[PDB]
Amino acid sequence: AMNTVLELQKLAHDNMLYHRYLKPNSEYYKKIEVIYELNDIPDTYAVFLDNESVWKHYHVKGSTLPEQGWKIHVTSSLEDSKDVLDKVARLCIDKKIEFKHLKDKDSFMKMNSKNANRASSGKFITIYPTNNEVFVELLEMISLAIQDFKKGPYILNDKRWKNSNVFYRYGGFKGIFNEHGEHCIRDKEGNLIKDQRNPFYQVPDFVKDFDDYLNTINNSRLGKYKIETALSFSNAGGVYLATRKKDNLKVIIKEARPSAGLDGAAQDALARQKIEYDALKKLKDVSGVVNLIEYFQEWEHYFLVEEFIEGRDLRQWIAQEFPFFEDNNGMSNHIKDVKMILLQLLDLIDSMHNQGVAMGDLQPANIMVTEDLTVRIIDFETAMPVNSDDRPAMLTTGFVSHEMKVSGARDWFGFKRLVRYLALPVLTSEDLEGYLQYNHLNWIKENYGYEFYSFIVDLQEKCDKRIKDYQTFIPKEINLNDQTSDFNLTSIINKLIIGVESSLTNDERFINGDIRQFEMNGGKFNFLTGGSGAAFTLTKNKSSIAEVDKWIQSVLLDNLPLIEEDGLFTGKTGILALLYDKGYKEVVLNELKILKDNINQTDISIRSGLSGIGLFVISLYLETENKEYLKLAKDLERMIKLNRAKDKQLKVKDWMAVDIGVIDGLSGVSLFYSALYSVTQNQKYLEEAEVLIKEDLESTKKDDVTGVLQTVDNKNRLLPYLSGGSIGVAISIWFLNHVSGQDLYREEMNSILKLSKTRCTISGGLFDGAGSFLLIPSMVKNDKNREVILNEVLNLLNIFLIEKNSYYVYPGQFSYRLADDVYTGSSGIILALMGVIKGNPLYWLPLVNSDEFLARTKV
Ligand SMILES: Nc1ncnc2c1ncn2[C@@H]1O[C@H](COP(=O)(O)OP(=O)(O)OP(=O)(O)O)[C@@H](O)[C@H]1O
Ligand SMILES: [Ca+2]
Repeated sequence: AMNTVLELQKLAHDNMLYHRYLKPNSEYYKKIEVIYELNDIPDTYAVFLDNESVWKHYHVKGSTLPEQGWKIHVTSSLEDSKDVLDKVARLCIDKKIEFKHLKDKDSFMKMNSKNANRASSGKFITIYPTNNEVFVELLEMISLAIQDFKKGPYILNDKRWKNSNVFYRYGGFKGIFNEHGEHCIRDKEGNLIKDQRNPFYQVPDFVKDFDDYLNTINNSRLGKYKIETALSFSNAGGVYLATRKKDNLKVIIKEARPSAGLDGAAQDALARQKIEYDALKKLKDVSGVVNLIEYFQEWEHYFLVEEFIEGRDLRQWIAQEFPFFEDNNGMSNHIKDVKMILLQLLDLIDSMHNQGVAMGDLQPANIMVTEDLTVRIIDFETAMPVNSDDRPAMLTTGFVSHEMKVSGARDWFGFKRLVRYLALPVLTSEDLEGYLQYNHLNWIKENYGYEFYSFIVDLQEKCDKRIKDYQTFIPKEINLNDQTSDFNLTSIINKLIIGVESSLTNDERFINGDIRQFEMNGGKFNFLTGGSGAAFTLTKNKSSIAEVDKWIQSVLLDNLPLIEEDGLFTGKTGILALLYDKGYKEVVLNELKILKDNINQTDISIRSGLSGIGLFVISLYLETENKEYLKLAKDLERMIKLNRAKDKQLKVKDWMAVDIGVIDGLSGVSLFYSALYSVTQNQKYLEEAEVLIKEDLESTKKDDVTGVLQTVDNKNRLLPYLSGGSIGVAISIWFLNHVSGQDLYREEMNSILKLSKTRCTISGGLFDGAGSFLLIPSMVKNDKNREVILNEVLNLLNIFLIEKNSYYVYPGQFSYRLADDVYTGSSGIILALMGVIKGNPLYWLPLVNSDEFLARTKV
């Protein structure tokens, strides 16, 4: 009965962090800041919280507990949290039992949110019995204490004790780590077994018999369908593709787990599902709205069965159908398809509102298009009555405004933004829309022509009219002539520099940057997102010397020894390049002595691994003719060799890293080999360089219509970008050729350069967006061909480049906020543009005396 429901969680299947950084009324990424106090705590307990984590520990006396064993987890609903911890803790205290709980409301929310890990979900209190006897004792006593409480979210990783909120599992009591994996437990033999935390209960081999014991005293409306696959999982439940048996109707089954998957409004899976069901009933006769089949409870979960709509959501449609490639004259078909979709969508929103319901999240993900471009809307979990001025549970940044107050108005605003989006699929937030509205409309007009432009403006104006019926709303003026593109590279560099100069933080970060300034180690100080990137870039432009010197002297130097990673982009080495150029020779020489020691190990990437470090080391060897640095480079090479022999498969730490290309993949490793060749003349390093590129080229795909080569990842995604994409591959080919005097991979090179024909990218940044394309002209030696390529990518840059006062600034990832870092902001754009001037496709690398590096590594 219940085993069938739970098994659903086992089936196979096929950036949200930005929200936490939209502190209102800032133009930058800035954290939004947000309590289980218990009293009468005996002195036999020590009470502390985690370094950076969710748990408040209650450690008893001076006892030692086993390093693994049978542990108890307790679950509670949010409204019952304080009341459940009171009864549970004051039991454990009064029995001298070690336990922990989630430290505050925020933590509870984070761990039980819609997108929280399914394994970790529901675990509010963790209890650590000293041995198996007190374990089984506690099962009964805790459950006796909490019986008169509402059932909380089921913990998918545990077995439940009877019909209580008491759950149990065997795993690590402490965190026991290894060299290739996470949390582990000990065996009876080769004690290296991995602690399994999955969305289903599992038992370590060597304690099965005790689980067998535990099972002793431990006390179909859905069988109508063949549940084929799971389209998606969240903490709130699964969404499954099914076929109704003896009928063969494809349906969508949407699962809600009671008390699980909270949102910002503290609404659970069931609360949202009911809203979706109510909405779909009210819209039974609106043919554009997906139709509900049936609604039933099976075991404890609730199941909303739904028409399966054949086609693609507008995100997929955009990705696959938008005419990204400039093939010379031919965007008229797009114009046709966009009009047909949008005019359908206008009528659909009117129909929904006529029935008194706003859909609540009008944005590409929820709009589907059939093969003949019929428009349907799915996902009514966000539905509200039109006219309601309730705070929405969720906002899709990119298609919302805080200026919207009424639910009906929110739909029209999203549509309004959707209208321009299909014409230029480039994300923006309300915070930068003030600026980028000009960039986008100007682009649409120059590229589609006045007719289509006026279709867009008119339709957006009708949206305005629609909003005005719901609330007071009066949008700003137009006048597109106020915004002009720039095609003068020096001008763009100089104005972006003034931009940076005008946005210095007087804090430890030096500049505003990507959220990774906050989310990652060294992020405030390193080259990638930290102040070293900007300070380096400003130094190259002889700008802000006094400000740079002060940040170095008073922040960077005291932080340098304490940055634990040596990574080129993420850690010490990138910083040391800045330091050397700035004259701090003594400081650099000292850090180099430590460098052979600490963490010369498994990561080989340019970003954070041995290649990047080695590449820095080689650059330092070229600058100082100190042979110890060549020796060290050689040592790093052998260690890369060792790593490759242990296993070819690369590990990614960053959620946007892909194990191909120059940043995180083998193409990057080849840069180091190429450079090592330049300084040794050892042919063998040249061979390795070439072999590494070859291996990456195996993960590329040529389009048949367009001639463009891109990389293809492990989810069949095509990539152009410097990070993960073919432009980075091209750069390594270029450098291979630069150091050897050859012209290898001419064919691949030529088909990568064709990326300069790209009309738009969803984001603007050097690594993951438009800025990547600025690297293309820097790899073209012929002046005449360069000029055409440069103009094309400058058209692309001008979609992102913001005029603010009389200087330029640059949007960060997804253009939600501004950034001035190398990774996403103006610093990386500057370095790439300076690269174009200098014919240098490596100029974005923090190498020692980089203005000399090409000349010094030339064949
Ligand atoms: N009625 C339907 N017909 C066809 N596909 C559907 C239907 N309802 C949902 N889907 C698709 O099933 C998948 C999972 O739906 P779910 O609501 O869980 O979205 P999700 O995983 O959060 O994805 P997204 O990031 O697109 O919101 C999505 O690709 C969604 O578009
Ligand atoms: Ca959805």
